[PDB]
Amino acid sequence: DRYDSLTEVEVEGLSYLYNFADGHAYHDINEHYVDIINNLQRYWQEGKDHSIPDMEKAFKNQFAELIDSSTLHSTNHFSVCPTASNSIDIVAAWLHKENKRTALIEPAFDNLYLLLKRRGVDISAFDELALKNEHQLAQIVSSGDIDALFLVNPNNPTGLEMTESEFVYLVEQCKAHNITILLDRTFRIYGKTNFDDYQILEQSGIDYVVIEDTGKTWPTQDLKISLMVYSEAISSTMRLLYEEIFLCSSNFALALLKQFVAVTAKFGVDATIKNEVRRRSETINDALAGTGLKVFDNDEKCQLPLCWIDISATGYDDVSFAARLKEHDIAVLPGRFFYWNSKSQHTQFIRVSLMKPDAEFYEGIGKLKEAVTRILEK
Amino acid sequence: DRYDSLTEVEVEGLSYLYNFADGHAYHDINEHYVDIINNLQRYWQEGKDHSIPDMEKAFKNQFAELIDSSTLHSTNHFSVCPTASNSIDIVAAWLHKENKRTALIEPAFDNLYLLLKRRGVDISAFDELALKNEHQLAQIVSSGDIDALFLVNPNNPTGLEMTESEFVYLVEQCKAHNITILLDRTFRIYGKTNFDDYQILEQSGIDYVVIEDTGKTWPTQDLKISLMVYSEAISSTMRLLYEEIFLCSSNFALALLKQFVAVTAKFGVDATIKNEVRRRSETINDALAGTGLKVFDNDEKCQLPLCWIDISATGYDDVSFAARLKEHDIAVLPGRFFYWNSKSQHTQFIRVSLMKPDAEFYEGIGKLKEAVTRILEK
Repeated sequence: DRYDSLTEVEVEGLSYLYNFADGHAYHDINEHYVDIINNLQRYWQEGKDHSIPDMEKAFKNQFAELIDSSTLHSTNHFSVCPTASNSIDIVAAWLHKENKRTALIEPAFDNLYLLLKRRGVDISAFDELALKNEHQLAQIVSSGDIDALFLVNPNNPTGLEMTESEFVYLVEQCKAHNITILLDRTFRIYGKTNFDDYQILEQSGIDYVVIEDTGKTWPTQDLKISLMVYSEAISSTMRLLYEEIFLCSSNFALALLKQFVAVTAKFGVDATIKNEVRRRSETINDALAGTGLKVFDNDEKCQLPLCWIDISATGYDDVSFAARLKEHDIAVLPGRFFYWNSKSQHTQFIRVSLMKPDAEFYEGIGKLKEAVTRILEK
Repeated sequence: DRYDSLTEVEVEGLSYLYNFADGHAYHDINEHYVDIINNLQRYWQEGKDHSIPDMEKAFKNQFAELIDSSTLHSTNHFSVCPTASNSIDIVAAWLHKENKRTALIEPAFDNLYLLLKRRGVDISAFDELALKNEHQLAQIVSSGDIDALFLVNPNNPTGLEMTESEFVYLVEQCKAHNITILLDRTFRIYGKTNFDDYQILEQSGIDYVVIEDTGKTWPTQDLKISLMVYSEAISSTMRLLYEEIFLCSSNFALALLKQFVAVTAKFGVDATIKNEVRRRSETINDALAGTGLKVFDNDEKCQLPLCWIDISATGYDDVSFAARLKEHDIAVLPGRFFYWNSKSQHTQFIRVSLMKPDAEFYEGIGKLKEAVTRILEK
């Protein structure tokens, strides 16, 4: 009885007709990407015709071109994992080996906490809001209690996203107290920013690891690629840990996702990614309008491919409301596990994932509004 | 000056013209598998049209039919990892969590040792040849110094393989002393035996994990599937640890590798796998005849996609001989790292992997025979 993790809920949700639990990219191949699937053999062949090191660097440089980072394009200190949680787990093992006290962002997707904990890291919580408040952040980094800071930018599920100023300030302060910055950029492509985080990190001279992901952005049936990019000074040990578990990732997966990334650069994030996101976000906001559930929104957040919802006016807590919705064939994520250090004090949110197969999504949202108003009427 | 690991050598080998270092399956798609590549879209579509749980069971059951195990077909106590090292790492986490003193087979591919050590497992070494000598095995199991036994069957790089009676005896002894069995079956399809090891394990009632893999068998550019199968009693905890890292593997990879497994079942292991292995083994044996390099061979071993070579007659140790070959643009693995508890006592072997791209392989074996001749002419 009871749920121990978000992933447990997501596994259960795989059996429901309308699964809004896991936030993995599972929408349909839109018109811009169809030629890739039509030409799967071309990318099979490209992986066959190139060396593993050449394919790693080619995907990395294609990504650096898409995000326009001359610094990512020039660094050779990186590894490629098949999933971003693998990259995180390697970081956790490094954090433990180097005896680094780590403050972890809260809220966060809970397996970030679970992986750090399982590796034996000394973990403290730190408020995501401190990233947009110089005074609070300064108190945290100057305390003498921490050696590393693990962030998710933009953060899941709130969409909190740092400005250039805030990131520069963040990097300035960790440098002054010899703090390593762990940056999970899984949702980077959804950010409304456009600046060179790698350049700011490299110019600074601090120790860092940045983790990228394709899995929350390009729907490739969880055939994924995760760049793990790190500073020169910690490179030798990071690569040693990586090599304990991996020789390389798949050249076929690299060739495939390289072309997803190149197509997004050619037609822009809007035509290929963000326009459908905005339409899905509007569809859920409209469906929930006037129901009492309050979609989490603010002036400064970016639009994650996720909806974070306050249900306090329902009088229900997240697990009980998710249970009632499960009766209607609808699976959503209870939100308390995102508050991994303080679950009991954050029981009023659910999360609804938007990047699901197109028909299941739009039909599912209609079923959700009916379910919410039927549950509320009784 | 020293190498940290076999994987470091393998990564270095990726840059050499004739790379015989890592053992991953990189040979050309043969006549029976070409239709799979011609129909990549069909397997992309199959992944899109089936649920993650249904695809997991479909691959598991296709494999169970291949190996003729009704026990594997009937069990739902399994998870699906993107790589076999990920499965090993989860088992290592389990062993540390349950305080299990583990005896690990020696020799072994060394990242097994490294991953167990990184997870904090209390490791002891145990002679692979104890699996073919009942009183040697009895002493180790009744010692009261271990709670778990980590085996690779058949073993890499010796090709040692347990007979059915040797396995029955091993399980009987483990059950007597309440020892958990961890079985790395990565090289299963190369084995000469065909008995139902899952049935023997499950009916014994002992705790176990079996790890399967596609990457040393089917050439899918390191797009891989690893089945991790385990006893009912530990099934809860194993799944919990799996879910800290993974929600699932890729439905696209599952559909693809299910078809590779199916085609192997349709035409037979010999036609699709073992005949090519025999051809390549005969090539290198012929190349090295009358050189002083003595290919490791014995009556009871199976034919791995690997050639284990005693270079004693050269006067070189493994690392110096490998460095000489590197000058001739040939990369091989020094053997001492496989004897992970006793490296300095085992410096006389090199390993040459066989399942490399076809043209590179046959040309490279010609160049290897030329390099050995020329090196020995001094």
